[PDB]
Amino acid sequence: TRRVDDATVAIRSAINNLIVELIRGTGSYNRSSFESSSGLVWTSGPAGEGSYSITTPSQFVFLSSAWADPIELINLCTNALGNQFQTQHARTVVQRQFSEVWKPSPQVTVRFPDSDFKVYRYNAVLDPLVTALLGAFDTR
Amino acid sequence: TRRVDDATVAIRSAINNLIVELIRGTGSYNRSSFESSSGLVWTSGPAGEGSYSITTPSQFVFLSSAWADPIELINLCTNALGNQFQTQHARTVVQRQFSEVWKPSPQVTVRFPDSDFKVYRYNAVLDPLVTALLGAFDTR
Amino acid sequence: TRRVDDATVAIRSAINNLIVELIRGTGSYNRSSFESSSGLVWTSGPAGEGSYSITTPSQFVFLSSAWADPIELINLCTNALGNQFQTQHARTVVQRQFSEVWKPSPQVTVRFPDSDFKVYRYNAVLDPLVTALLGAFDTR
Amino acid sequence: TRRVDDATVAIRSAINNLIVELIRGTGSYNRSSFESSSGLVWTSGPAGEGSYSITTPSQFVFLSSAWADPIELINLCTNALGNQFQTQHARTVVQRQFSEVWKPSPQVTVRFPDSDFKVYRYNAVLDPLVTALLGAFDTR
Amino acid sequence: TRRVDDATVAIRSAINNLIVELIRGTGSYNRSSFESSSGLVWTSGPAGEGSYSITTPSQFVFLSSAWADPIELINLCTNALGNQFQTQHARTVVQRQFSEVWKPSPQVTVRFPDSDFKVYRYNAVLDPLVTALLGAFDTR
Amino acid sequence: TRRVDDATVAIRSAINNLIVELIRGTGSYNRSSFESSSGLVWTSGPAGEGSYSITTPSQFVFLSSAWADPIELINLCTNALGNQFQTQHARTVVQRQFSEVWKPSPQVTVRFPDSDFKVYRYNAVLDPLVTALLGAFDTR
Amino acid sequence: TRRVDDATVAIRSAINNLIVELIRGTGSYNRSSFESSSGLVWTSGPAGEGSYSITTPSQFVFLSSAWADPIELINLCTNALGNQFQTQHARTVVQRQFSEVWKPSPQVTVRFPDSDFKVYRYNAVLDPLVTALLGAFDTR
Amino acid sequence: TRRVDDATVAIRSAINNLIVELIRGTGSYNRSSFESSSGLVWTSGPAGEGSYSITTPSQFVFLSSAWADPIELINLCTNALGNQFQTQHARTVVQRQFSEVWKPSPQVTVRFPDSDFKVYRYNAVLDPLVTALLGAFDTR
Amino acid sequence: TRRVDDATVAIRSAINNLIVELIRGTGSYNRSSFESSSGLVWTSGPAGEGSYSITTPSQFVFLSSAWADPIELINLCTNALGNQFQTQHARTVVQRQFSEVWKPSPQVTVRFPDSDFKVYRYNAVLDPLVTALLGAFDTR
Amino acid sequence: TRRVDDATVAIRSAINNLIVELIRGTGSYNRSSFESSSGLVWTSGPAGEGSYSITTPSQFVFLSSAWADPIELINLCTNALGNQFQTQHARTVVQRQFSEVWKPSPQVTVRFPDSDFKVYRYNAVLDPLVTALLGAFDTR
Repeated sequence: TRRVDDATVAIRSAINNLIVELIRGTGSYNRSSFESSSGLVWTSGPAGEGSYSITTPSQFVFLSSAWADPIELINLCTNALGNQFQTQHARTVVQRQFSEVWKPSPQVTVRFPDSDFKVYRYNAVLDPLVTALLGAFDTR
Repeated sequence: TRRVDDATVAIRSAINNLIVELIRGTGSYNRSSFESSSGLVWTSGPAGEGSYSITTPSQFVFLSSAWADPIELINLCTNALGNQFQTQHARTVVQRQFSEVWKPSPQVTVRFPDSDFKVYRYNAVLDPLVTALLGAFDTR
Repeated sequence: TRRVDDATVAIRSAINNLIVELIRGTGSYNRSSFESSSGLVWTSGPAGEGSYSITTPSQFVFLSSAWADPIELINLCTNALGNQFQTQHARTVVQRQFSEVWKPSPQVTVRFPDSDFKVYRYNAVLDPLVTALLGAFDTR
Repeated sequence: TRRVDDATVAIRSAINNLIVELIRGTGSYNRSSFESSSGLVWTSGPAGEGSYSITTPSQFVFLSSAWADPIELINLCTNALGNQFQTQHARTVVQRQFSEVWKPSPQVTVRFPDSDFKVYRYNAVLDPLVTALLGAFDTR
Repeated sequence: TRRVDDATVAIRSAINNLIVELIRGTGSYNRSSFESSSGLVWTSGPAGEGSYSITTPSQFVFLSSAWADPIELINLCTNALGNQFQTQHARTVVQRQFSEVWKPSPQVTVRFPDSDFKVYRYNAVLDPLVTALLGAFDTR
Repeated sequence: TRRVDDATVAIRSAINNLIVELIRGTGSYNRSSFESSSGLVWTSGPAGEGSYSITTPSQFVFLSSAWADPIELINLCTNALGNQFQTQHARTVVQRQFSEVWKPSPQVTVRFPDSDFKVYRYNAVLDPLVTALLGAFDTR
Repeated sequence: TRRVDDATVAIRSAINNLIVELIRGTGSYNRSSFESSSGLVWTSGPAGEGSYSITTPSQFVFLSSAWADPIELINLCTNALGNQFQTQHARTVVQRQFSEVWKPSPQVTVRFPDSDFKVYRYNAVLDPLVTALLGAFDTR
Repeated sequence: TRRVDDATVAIRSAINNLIVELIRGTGSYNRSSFESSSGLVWTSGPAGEGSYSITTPSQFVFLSSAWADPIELINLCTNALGNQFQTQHARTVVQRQFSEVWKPSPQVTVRFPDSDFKVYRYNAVLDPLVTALLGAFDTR
Repeated sequence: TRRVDDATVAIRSAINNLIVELIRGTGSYNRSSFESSSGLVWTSGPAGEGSYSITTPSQFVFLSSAWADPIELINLCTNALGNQFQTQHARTVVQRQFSEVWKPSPQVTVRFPDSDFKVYRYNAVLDPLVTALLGAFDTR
Repeated sequence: TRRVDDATVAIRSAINNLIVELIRGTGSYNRSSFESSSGLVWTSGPAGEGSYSITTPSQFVFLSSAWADPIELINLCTNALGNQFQTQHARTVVQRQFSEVWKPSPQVTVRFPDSDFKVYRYNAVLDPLVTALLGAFDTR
């Protein structure tokens, strides 16, 4: 009963399904698109600090630990496709890597970065793919 | 008989079902919505202290240990989805994390925080999801 | 023959059935409602002491060790839902916690607390639920 | 052959059937009701002593070791419902507790207490319930 | 059950399917074709530095670690075809070699090399072949 | 190492040391001597009850479980001298018998018996002898 | 190495040393002596309730769980002297009995009993004796 | 090598050394003494809330989790002295009890309780005693 | 050879040596003291963002992950003093807790918090104590 | 022969000796100091590219993979001080982390970053410390 031979196919197909949308750029925001689609308005208070105005609680997801650099994420994918997923060590390490890539960037008193782009963990398209990928590593 | 292969699917689907409602913001209150929906009225007694006026015993649930920070809770979810639920250690640790995230914030002599938001453990929509999630970790 | 996998479902469903009524506040009394529904009349004898007037023996249940703080009880429930009921240690500890939460508050020479609320162990609606819950922990 | 799983149900159902009647107060007497229903008449002989006048031998049951305080008995019940009756140690300890709660209070030269209430072990309604309860603990 | 005799055939056929397209040069770009097909425009800012103008997030794939020298890649293929894929050591080593050949060459502040050619990891035709090849080495 | 051959000698010598003083009657009181030496005064209140007047707390020993019938005690001694103290069963049984012979006879609302005699457990001469005797049975 | 033969002597001598002072009544208080020596003043507020006036924190020991009935305590001693302290079961049971005899009687809103006496756990003479006794049961 | 026989003596002597100072009341503060000795000034801002004014960082210890009810703490001591410290389970449980008794009561937005008293974990006299006591339970 | 009995003493003494200085407040900064002692000057650029002016590279330590809340740190200490350092699990968990308490608060584009205080990991007095403490958990 | 107890001390002392110099900022360069001390001159050729002019071969060390971000390196140190160096897994993981932090930043066709700082692996003062640190992890 080689259940590891079926988990490897699922892991690889999940990585590929995530790469398909990462190539298109879907789920990537800058300051403009973030503040436009999230509804958060930055009030540039005096003098060097400021804050976002929270109007609804559903916006608290945007200020959590749910952002990653696009280049770093696609590099994680390209290096993960070249691992021996027959072993448990690799399925643990790359799962930890895909779970720790999501770090906070926007906060209540920290505006979205000026020129950089960030990938949203809970984007409508990336949420199911990243969830399925993280769940594909869960095998005995 | 790999009963652990079925418990992992249930745990992950429960985390996802909870994330679906956490994204929508359902179950999150501020001072205004808390004091409106709970019926508690804050009497600003002299001078720096005060208290809520308890009219019915059903209001005692609101002043218990049933509140969590939305960002902290969704971060628990995002970090939990990247764990090896095939092992018992993880199913115990993340279960303790989802059971201890609920702390008291409103009390009899402590008014609801002024500007922060809190997630209600016994909200009508969040209660079944959190209960099922906590129960999904209970496997031999 | 995993009889422990069926006991966990019963324990969790009993905790939920009790929480459903604890949320509604049913079974919680203050001084007014206690002395009204129990028939006990407080005679304020001189000078700083007093006593309840016992008219029928059925009132001796009210003066036993059958009262708990609502917040403490619902907190026991919320923390109990996050335990590993697959183990015997937890089924013993939380059972002892649900058995020791009932302490005396009204006595023959001790009037019901002035402003606090208490939950009655032998309330018509709470008695079957608490009994079934305490019995759900009894598994080999 | 788990015969212990059926003895636990019987023990719990017997405790509940006893609690049902203890709540109603049936089987509890004071000085007035005891001396009225038992037929014993206290002759206040000189000077500080006295005695009951025994008219029929059937009254010797009333002066035996068959009395308990109602609060103590119902507290034994409320604490007993939270024991692990899967073990022999508990079935022995709580059985000894239900067998030793019955102490003498009226005697030939000791009148029934002035103001206290006592529960009669051989009351018509409590006798079968207490007997069945004591017998439910008798399992291998 | 010699599953290794079937994995070797798949590995070799994948290597051949990749070599067939590498021979035609498909997926190989220079500065002109890269900046034409990717949409990136190099602004030769003062004085010795410069940058590409990012118009859409889908362009972040081009600036990742997804480029390799054509000669080095075809040499990896020609030397890989002469390995003992019956052993796990070889299937691991050559898989790591095919996973590490992809290095970054264009960046935000690093223009595409002037005269050299590079092979694009996520080219429309080479992406499935390289993915299938990397997946063919994953056998127990 | 026959430590049981030395414990038997000590047990028998302790029984004899107790019998020597029991023969002389030392430590035996009636109503007169009890109420004289203890300081307790019986107030023959109306009508058939009464009580002792407690003047100092040191008198609470007299109203405890520290009285035995002289004939019963000397019979315990005479039957105990004919046991096989080489066995543990006998050393346990007769020790329990010498520990349970002390029962309460005078109480707050129970005057000393009119004509009977009683042996005081904490009499100045009998206390050390009874203590040493009870301690002689404690051997491995 | 019979360390149990030395622990038994210490246990018995500790029980005797405690009995010596219990016989004298030292450490026993009534309402008068309690309110005199503790400094607590009872303010008989309207109408049937009241409270003690706490002037110094050292008085909080008096309102803790540190009181026992004298008769019950001396009965525990007299029955404990007749146990087989060679066994661990007895050394555990009687230790639990000497640890649970101390119950609360005076509280902030509960005045000292009118006519009864109570034994103070932290009396200057009884504290070392009770501590040494409880510690004498601690043997492997 | 019975190292447990020496750890028990240290645990008991540490509990006694702590009880000696708990009896004296040292380390117990009310609102007046807390705000006097800590230097914190409560500014009764409008309307029902307020805060302490932090002048030096050394004051942050007072607002941590370092407060306990005096009665609860001395009750922990009196019940702990009656445990079998020869076993590891007890040394773990009572250590957790002495480590969790310290809860926060004063906070930045929560003034010290009006009339209650609290015991300070880091009081100059109680800190070494509590530290040594917690360390006495640490044995293999 | 119980090397674990010596490591516990070192761990506890290190925790105490750190608590001694945490009580004094040494190593805790606010915005004023941080920007004064570090030399960093905040330039309030337009409009809602800003940055510190880096004059020497030695200032990069202040902007790393080396800050903790004083209350959180001292609470880690008070809860750590109540652990079983005889076990490896505790020495690992509390070491991870003392290693993860240090989080970034000042950054290049994130000014020091306005009113909060933070504890500096590399303070001249706290660095050796925290280092020795972290090293005390390192035992086989 | 616990050779692991001496390797841990050496590892920790090496980490501390490196932190001592990282705090002072020694070994950190910007564009100005790098191009000044290394002798490399950037010729701003047309139009958006350029290059350093290599005058002596000793300058090839500066353009290798020998640069790291100061914050990242000191964070590696602060997180490394909290590891269990008794285990081989940690000594391998943190050694790989200290070996992979050094990445290339200046190249022949890539000028030193405009505003960032970098730490030089082969600085005269940091080279021996980093070498000793990397060598301290090499134990059986």
